[PDB]
Amino acid sequence: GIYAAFDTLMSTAGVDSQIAALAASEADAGTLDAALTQSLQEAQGRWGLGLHHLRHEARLTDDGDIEILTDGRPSARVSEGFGALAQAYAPMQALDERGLSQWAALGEGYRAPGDLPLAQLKVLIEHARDFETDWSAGRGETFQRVWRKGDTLFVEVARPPEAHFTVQAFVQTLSGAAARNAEEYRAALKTAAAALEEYQ
Amino acid sequence: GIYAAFDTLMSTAGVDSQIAALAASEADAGTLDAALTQSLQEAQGRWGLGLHHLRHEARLTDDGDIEILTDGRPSARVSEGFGALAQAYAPMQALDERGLSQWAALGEGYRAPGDLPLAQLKVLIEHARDFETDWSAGRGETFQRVWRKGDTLFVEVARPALPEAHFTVQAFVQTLSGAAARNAEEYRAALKTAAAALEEYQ
Repeated sequence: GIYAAFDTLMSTAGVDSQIAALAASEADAGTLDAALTQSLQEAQGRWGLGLHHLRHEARLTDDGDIEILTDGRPSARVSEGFGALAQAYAPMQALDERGLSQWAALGEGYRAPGDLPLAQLKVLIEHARDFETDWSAGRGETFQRVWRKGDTLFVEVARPPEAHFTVQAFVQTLSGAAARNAEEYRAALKTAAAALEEYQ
Repeated sequence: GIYAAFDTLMSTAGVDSQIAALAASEADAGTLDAALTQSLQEAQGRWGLGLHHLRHEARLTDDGDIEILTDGRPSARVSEGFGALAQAYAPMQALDERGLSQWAALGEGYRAPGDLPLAQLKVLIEHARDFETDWSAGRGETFQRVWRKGDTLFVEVARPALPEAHFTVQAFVQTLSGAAARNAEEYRAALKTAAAALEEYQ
């Protein structure tokens, strides 16, 4: 029931969550919650809603539902459907003329230009702490940006009914030492763009 | 009195705190606490103790003393003298073979190499958020580093100066705030200011 409903929601993001199978295997609630949350976080990167600055979680409820949270606040219930979920996210969003998010991924603060020479962006990747670029138009009608939070570099390539959920972006991550390598950044952009083109 | 004692402590850092004068004007306790705290923060930049990552405050006590706080915890009282203050700070410090601090100013996290090329440092100043470099060698036996926390860029030039209780000017920190903190051409100018000032003290 509700597990299959979650899987259906995830499928709109191209996320093969397999929650129905996990529940069928008699997983405990903790294992399910962790899986629900990991899947929802992946889906947020795919849907292009522009809410990277919020923490996204999902959890089983006593009444056989799945609660969807942002920053720890109950925001929606899976049983209520796509329209209800889109309505919940809508007031949190800020979209530009292209359908791209106007929020920084890191929250309030400085964002670098999105069209820097690679020679300069390399310095940020290698030597900054957390940082972020604004969107820029890239190859093949796409748009791209990057941010680092802690030891994960997030490389986003995007190409944008209100209740409709679909793949609008792909986020490729580089973690640990990989998060500080500018040539691996170039590779991740190619990966994300190629994946996005496949979905669209 | 205790206000003159604090001024004496501040003088070892080349800080003309004028607390005795503020007290003489019968400023309120909150005003004194703010002035004491601002002065202590300036002194910390001059003494070269390497405690930029800690919050430094100074406040009147109810029994006529001035308490020095580090991260909110009482560390020493001004009435207890230089020896007690140095003993309080010593276990917080981590100094290299040169007498330069081994702590990052920003705390745990990535620090760029000290000898990062100037042109690349400029990119950090213009386009990063918080960032920090390790020490590099400068002219005349000095060493320098730079970091930005929020909207303040800090440029430190140091030349370690002696008894453990001794306080003296070992460094100078020039700051740039607001839009000035993101102007890459400011770095060389601030470096020159700090180096020139340090030379005058020593």
